Parts: sequence; C-alpha cells; structure tokens
Amino acid sequence: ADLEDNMETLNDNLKVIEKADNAAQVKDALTKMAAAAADAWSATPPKLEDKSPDSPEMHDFRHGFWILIGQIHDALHLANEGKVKEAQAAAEQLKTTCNACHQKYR
Amino acid sequence: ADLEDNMETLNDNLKVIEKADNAAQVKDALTKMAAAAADAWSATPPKLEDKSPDSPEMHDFRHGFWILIGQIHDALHLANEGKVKEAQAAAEQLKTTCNACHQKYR
Amino acid sequence: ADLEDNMETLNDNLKVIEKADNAAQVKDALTKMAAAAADAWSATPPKLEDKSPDSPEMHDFRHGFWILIGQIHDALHLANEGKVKEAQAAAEQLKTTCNACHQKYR
Amino acid sequence: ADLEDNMETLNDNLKVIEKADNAAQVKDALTKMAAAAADAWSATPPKLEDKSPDSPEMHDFRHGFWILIGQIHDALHLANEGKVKEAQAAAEQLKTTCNACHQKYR
Ligand code: HEM
Ligand code: HEM
Ligand code: HEM
Ligand code: HEM
Ligand SMILES: [Zn+2]
Ligand SMILES: [Zn+2]
Ligand SMILES: [Zn+2]
Ligand SMILES: [Zn+2]
Repeated sequence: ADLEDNMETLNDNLKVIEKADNAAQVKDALTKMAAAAADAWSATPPKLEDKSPDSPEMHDFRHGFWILIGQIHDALHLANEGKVKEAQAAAEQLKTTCNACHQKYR
Repeated sequence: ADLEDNMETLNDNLKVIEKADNAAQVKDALTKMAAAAADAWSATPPKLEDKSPDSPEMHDFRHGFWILIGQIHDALHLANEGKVKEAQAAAEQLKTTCNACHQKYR
Repeated sequence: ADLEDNMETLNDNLKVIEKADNAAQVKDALTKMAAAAADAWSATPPKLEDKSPDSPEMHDFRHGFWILIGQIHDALHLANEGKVKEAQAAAEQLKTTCNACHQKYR
Repeated sequence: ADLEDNMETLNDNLKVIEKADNAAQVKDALTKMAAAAADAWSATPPKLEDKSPDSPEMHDFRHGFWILIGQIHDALHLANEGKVKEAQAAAEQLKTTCNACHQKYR
C-alpha cells in the first residue's frame, strides 16, 4: 500500500481503539496499525522527495516509524493481557509520535 | 518483495557486516536489513498457510519480526556512534532471533 | 535513593535538556535520568503501600518505569548521534510517561 | 544489593524459568530478574574501576543492562499472555546479552 493508505489505516484504527469496549476490538485495531506502520517503512514522503534515499533526513523519517512500531508492539501486549484501559492510554500516548513526524515531514 | 527475497537480503547483509572494516559499511547493511524486515511483516510463511491471518500462530510469527526490527534499530544507533565492533557484535547476537523463528516456522 | 529524590533528579534533568545548547548537556542529563529511573524501580509509591509487593497494581506501576527507561535509552542514542533537537523532542515526548504514571499512582 | 548478588539473582531465576511448568513460575522469576537488572544499573564492575563513572566504557557497560531490561520486559508480557514455551525461549535468548557483557567486562 501507498503512504496515504497506510496513514488512513493508522488513523481509522486509532479511533476504533478510542471507542472500543473490549480487548478484542483494541487487539484487532492495533494489529492493523502494526501492518500499516511496517508497510509505511519504505515510503518517501513528498517533502523528502528531493533527499537521497539514504540521507540523514530519510534516516530520521524512518526512525519515527521505529518508535511508532515499538509503541504499537507494547500496546498490543497490554491488550492481549486484557488491560483495555491501559492499552487505550498507550494508544493516546503514541499520537505524540504521529504528531512529531507530521510536524517535521508532512 | 516476497519473503524469500527479504530473507536473502537479511542473510547477504549480515555477512557484509561480518566482513566490514568501517561503520559506513555496517550502517548501509543494517539499513537494508531494516527495510527487508519491515517488508517481511505482512508475509505468510508456507508452514502457516493453513492458519488464519489473525491466528495466535501468525501473531507469534510476526512477533519475531518485532524483535528483529528492534535489534537492527539498536545496532544501527551503535554503528552511527562509530562503535563498529559492538555493532558487529549486536549483529551476531541478532542471529538468535533468525534461528528461533526458523526453528518454529521454517 | 528514595522515590522523591529520583523524581527530583528526573524533573531537574528534564529542564536541563529543554534549556540545553549542545549534545553533551543532553547526554549528561539523560544519563542521570536513566540512573534515577532504574533506582526508582524498587520503590513502593504511597498510594500502593496497602497492595502486595507483587500485586497487579505494583506490576503496572513498575511497567511505567520500563517504558520510561526504554525512552531515555533511545533518546540517549539520539544525543550520542549529535541529534540535539530530536533528542530534546524525544525528551518532551517522554513527559507523557511521567504524566500517565502520576495520573494513576501519585 | 551489590553486583554479585544481583548476578546470582539473575542466574538462579534463569534456571527457575528453564525448569518451570506454568506461567506463574516464569512470571515470578522474570519479576525478580527485572528487579535485579534494574538494581545492577548503578554498579561499577571490577574491570572498569579505573575508568571514569561517565566514561565511554561505563556507558557501554550500562547499555547491556538496557538491553537485558528490555528483554525481560518483553518476556514478562509473553508469560502474562500464558505463552510459557515462548517466554522460556525468550529467556534462553537473553543469555546472549548475559554472555556478551561477561565477554567484555567480567
Ligand atoms: C498513529 C499515528 C499516525 C496517524 C494516526 C497518522 C495519520 C495520518 C493521516 C490521517 C494523514 C492525512 C493524510 C492521509 O489521508 O494519509 C497522515 C499523513 C501523513 N503522515 Fe501520518 N499518521 C501517523 C503516524 C505517522 C508517522 C510516525 C509518520 C512519519 C514517520 C507519518 C508521516 C506522514 C506523512 C509524511 C503524511 C503525508 C502523506 C502525503 O501527503 O503523501 N505519520 N497521517
Ligand atoms: C537476520 C536474521 C535472519 C536471517 C539471516 C535469515 C535468513 C534466512 C535465509 C537465508 C532464508 C532462506 C532464503 C529463502 O527462503 O530462499 C530464510 C528463510 C526464512 N526465514 Fe529467515 N532469516 C532471518 C530472520 C527471520 C525471522 C526473524 C523470521 C521469523 C520471525 C524468519 C522466518 C523465515 C521463514 C518463515 C523462511 C522461509 C521462507 C521460504 O523459504 O519461502 N527469518 N531466512
Ligand atoms: C521523566 C518523567 C517523570 C518526572 C519528571 C517525574 C516527576 C515527579 C515529581 C517532580 C514528583 C514530586 C516528588 C517531589 O516533590 O520530590 C514525582 C512524584 C511521584 N512520581 Fe514521578 N516523574 C516521572 C515519571 C514517573 C513514573 C514513570 C512513575 C511511575 C511509573 C512516577 C511515579 C511517581 C509517584 C508514585 C510519585 C509520588 C511519590 C511521593 O509521594 O513523593 N513518576 N514525580
Ligand atoms: C540474564 C543474564 C545474566 C546472567 C545469568 C548473569 C550471571 C552472572 C553470574 C552467575 C555471575 C558470577 C558473579 C558472582 O556470582 O559473583 C556474574 C557476574 C558478572 N556479570 Fe553477569 N549475568 C547476566 C547479565 C549480565 C549483564 C547484562 C552484564 C553487563 C552489563 C553482566 C556483567 C557482569 C559483571 C561485570 C560480573 C562480575 C561481578 C563481580 O565480579 O563483581 N552480567 N553474572
Ligand atoms: Zn510493556
Ligand atoms: Zn541501545
Ligand atoms: Zn532510536
Ligand atoms: Zn513482545
């Protein structure tokens, strides 16, 4: 999938997590986000098209995906443990990673 | 790319890191490993064809890529710091992750 | 050190990172934060004095320190790479961990 | 506790996990390992007594504790999920971290 599709998948499922009542819902949404974030890894954002594929900027771009992937990973464990509220809070917290990357690169 | 290509990329660059003489070579190889691992995320292994895409087995399979991706991430920081030997050591230690997944799923 | 002293160390160095001009200042402050957070691990917060040392609650409390330690770890790599701004951003972002734990346990 | 005691704690509980029959035994063991690892953070190893407390070598020493702590953290989540065998395998795998640090610093 393209960057925009992966971004909408990320966006859609974050809201699913907010409105969710149960672990399964959170679980499912986080799984989809993990796949979206991993697939986003190879993308070149439009503001970085003029940069070398292995530039410092591109390195920093992809680092944000590492952070987001790590966070989804942990939130998923929480939801697997049945810690719904705390997985939802981890989801709220990862928005900081979404925002930080958007502020620099979007 | 498919699973097999990602796996060759992973294997090829691990050997490149072993033979490397400077941090640029390690850095370049780890970057290629991270892309390969991230791209591998969505793959279904032949041994798990018969399992649901959202099965416990498939979750455990993808978990190994989380572990791999985290370790590459960290090793790349070490290489960026010019810590060639310790980045090469981190790379040798990664093999545990490679092996553990192969033993169960390959 | 006590929980309070570790908490002040954490507080003080966070501000040091905000005002910092170079990577060495940030590195030094994160190093101090890492030791404070690791030393905090064994503490029982006043709100949880009545809970068993290996209770659900106490596990969740210490989980927040795993999260914080992980974040400092990564931020320190960024500072080591000379990525001052992004290390400072990483430091602003880990405030979410600080606050999440306080909201629940302070 | 001192370095030796923390190392004994780490060693004893690793064996407990190997012999374990259920998730509770592995959970309990990993919990103790986490505390021992976090307490070990501040220690100076006999081989690095002559180095500055904020030396490059001391930084690399403590870095291995970060990686150990992260692995215990993850292994604990697996045990929490009731994935006993997988938690026991994550425990086997972190021996790589134990050994890597001993090779350089013990
Ligand atoms: C879970 C957190 C995230 C959420 C909820 C999210 C969601 C979104 C949304 C709704 C958009 C609007 C455009 C669209 O429809 O795709 C977008 C765009 C974008 N995001 Fe994110 N995103 C997240 C994480 C990230 C991260 C970590 C990065 C960078 C490493 C990033 C980089 C971008 C870029 C470059 C665009 C513009 C794409 C384009 O216009 O071609 N996002 N994202
Ligand atoms: C740096 C670590 C790794 C290395 C060097 C590595 C290396 C390889 C190599 C050389 C192959 C054979 C190439 C081929 O398939 O034609 C392979 C296959 C495979 N690997 Fe890995 N691998 C690594 C990590 C992983 C991880 C973490 C997993 C699972 C989480 C995994 C799962 C698999 C699977 C399922 C196959 C079979 C694909 C097929 O033959 O169709 N590998 N790997
Ligand atoms: C870098 C992030 C953090 C900062 C800057 C911070 C800061 C503080 C400060 C300034 C205090 C007041 C203590 C005093 O006045 O001496 C405090 C107390 C406290 N903090 Fe944190 N904290 C952080 C992270 C955490 C985390 C991760 C946890 C738990 C997982 C936590 C749990 C507590 C508790 C239980 C208290 C109350 C102890 C008391 O009664 O004094 N904090 N913190
Ligand atoms: C879970 C993995 C680990 C296990 C099972 C383990 C086990 C041990 C054992 C059995 C000893 C013998 C010392 C004694 O009993 O007096 C020891 C010592 C030591 N270990 Fe580890 N350890 C682990 C992790 C680590 C790590 C990650 C580091 C480095 C950061 C490390 C550094 C050392 C050092 C420096 C000593 C020497 C202690 C002294 O002589 O005062 N160990 N460890
Ligand atoms: Zn966790
Ligand atoms: Zn590291
Ligand atoms: Zn990083
Ligand atoms: Zn995990």
